[PDB]
Amino acid sequence: GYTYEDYQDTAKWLLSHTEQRPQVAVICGSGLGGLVNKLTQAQTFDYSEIPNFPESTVPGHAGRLVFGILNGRACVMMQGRFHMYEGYPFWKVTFPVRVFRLLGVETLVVTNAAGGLNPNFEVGDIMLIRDHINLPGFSGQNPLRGPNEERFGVRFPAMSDAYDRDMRQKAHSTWKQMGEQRELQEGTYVMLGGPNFETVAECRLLRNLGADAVGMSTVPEVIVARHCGLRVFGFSLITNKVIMDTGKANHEEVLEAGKQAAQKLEQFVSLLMASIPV
Ligand SMILES: Nc1nc2ncn(CCNC(CO)CO)c2c(=O)[nH]1
Ligand SMILES: [Mg+2]
Ligand SMILES: [Zn+2]
Repeated sequence: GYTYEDYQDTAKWLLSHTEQRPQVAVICGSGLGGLVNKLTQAQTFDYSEIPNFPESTVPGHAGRLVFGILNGRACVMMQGRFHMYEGYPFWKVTFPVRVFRLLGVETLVVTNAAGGLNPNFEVGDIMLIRDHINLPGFSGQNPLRGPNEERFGVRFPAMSDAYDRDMRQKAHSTWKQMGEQRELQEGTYVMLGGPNFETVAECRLLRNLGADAVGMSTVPEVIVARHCGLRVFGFSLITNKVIMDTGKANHEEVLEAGKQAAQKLEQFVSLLMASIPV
């Protein structure tokens, strides 16, 4: 797909169009775009004006790259992301992650809306991603497939420690300072292709494999991020309890859930920003 140079050119283009030099990158999922307000000294670029960038076609994804200061911390946010079901191969879905590494970003925060498989989860819950299950990877659909680019990372990167332990600990401390009634959930995220929603037999199956939440994104990004050395932290906004007995999922409802949790996710991410090291 892309050559090392391609990533370089896009990085140089961003560096020369804004004075902002982000240390952290945040990828906002479906209905999580609101995080971009409260960003101060913001600078926005539409994905379409940035050389080599893909386009967001899904409802709820603005398709804008936003630079700014969040809580005394310089960062860059993807208001909208890319999904495999849209038609993009993983090397396109993850293009932004390598660009961020080339800008000097050290930490990546991934976020998404997902279905809750763990029966103890409630709509509106926030689940820290402690680990993931990459179903597409089982069959070979992987962003690292093909010749390896030594300049980014190694041929066989390990994924067992993908989700930084210290940041997860910090997220737990930050949450207690918020005095929330609900406790911070934590679990395994499983990714499948989409775009259709799962059947009851599929959900039972996912749950029995040890999954706590299901979605159609994020995993490709974490993989590429770990491959090029970025520290990674992530969470799912539980948008609905999945049906396990023989209603029905719809995107509008997931977006609605995102609006309702806006105040909560915004303060949570703001506070969290003051806890990133380096
Ligand atoms: N039952 C269920 N609830 C969900 N909430 C979000 N997603 C992730 C899929 N996200 C799509 C449509 O919301 C847009 O990226 C899901 C899902 O796959 N299943
Ligand atoms: Mg400015
Ligand atoms: Zn210009």
